[PDB]
Amino acid sequence: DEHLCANLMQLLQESLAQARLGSRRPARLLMPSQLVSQVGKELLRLAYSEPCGLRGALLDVCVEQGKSCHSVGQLALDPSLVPTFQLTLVLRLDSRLWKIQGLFSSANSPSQSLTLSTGFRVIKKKLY
Repeated sequence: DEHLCANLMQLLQESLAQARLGSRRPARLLMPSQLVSQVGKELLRLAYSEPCGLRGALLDVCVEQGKSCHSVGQLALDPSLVPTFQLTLVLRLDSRLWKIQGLFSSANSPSQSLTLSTGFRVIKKKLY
């Protein structure tokens, strides 16, 4: 499942690069190189005790922003299988990186990226 997971990490970063956390305004969220590695490792660890391994997983991603927890997206890891377990990935964005843009920001220069924390959680639950 290692190549499946590597590819998933790529899809995840593409997703986070245009994340919407509570509004329509996308934010360019970046995963530290270490986070990508640790996340992948843990997803794999949790999946190997399941039928079909990581292929049977439904990945559920959210980003912690202070007290809030924003849903980023959800993905069945293999289109030809019905997911039988859910992996909830909880990432974190330091709240100083968090403001309101205004209605007249067109001539503003492109937003900078925001790098996510190295801390995260993964929770697995069987689906029925």
